[PDB]
Amino acid sequence: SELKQAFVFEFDENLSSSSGSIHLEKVKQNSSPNYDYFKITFIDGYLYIKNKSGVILDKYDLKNVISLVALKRDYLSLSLSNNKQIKKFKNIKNKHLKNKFNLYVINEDIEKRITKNGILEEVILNKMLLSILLGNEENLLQIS
Repeated sequence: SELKQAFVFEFDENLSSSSGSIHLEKVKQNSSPNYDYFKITFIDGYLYIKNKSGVILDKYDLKNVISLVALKRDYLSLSLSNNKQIKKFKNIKNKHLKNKFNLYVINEDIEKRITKNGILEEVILNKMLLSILLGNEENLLQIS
């Protein structure tokens, strides 16, 4: 009875952080035949914006935010996760991984639930999306 294709994410950085749960779905499209598109719907979670003092300045509810991302279909060549444990989408703080498959964000917030607050929020959501996905692309392999 669990939610299907739904996973926990954790994002930690100096000036922002986030955690919660996301639903991933493959998105049919013809604009970029060498890419797979994924829709990310936030089920639960908060986006935190912090000052340099580590003080939380703002807290944003991510619930029902819809994000759209894409990466090159070469990721399909990755070996499967070995059913090792439960798949999750976490970064490692200050570790900026190489972007092997040209993962990029098409739209970080389709209804501008958060990004209507300003440019800063846009940039932060974009960086968060890349951070929880890079290094974790094999998690996308049996996502339909």
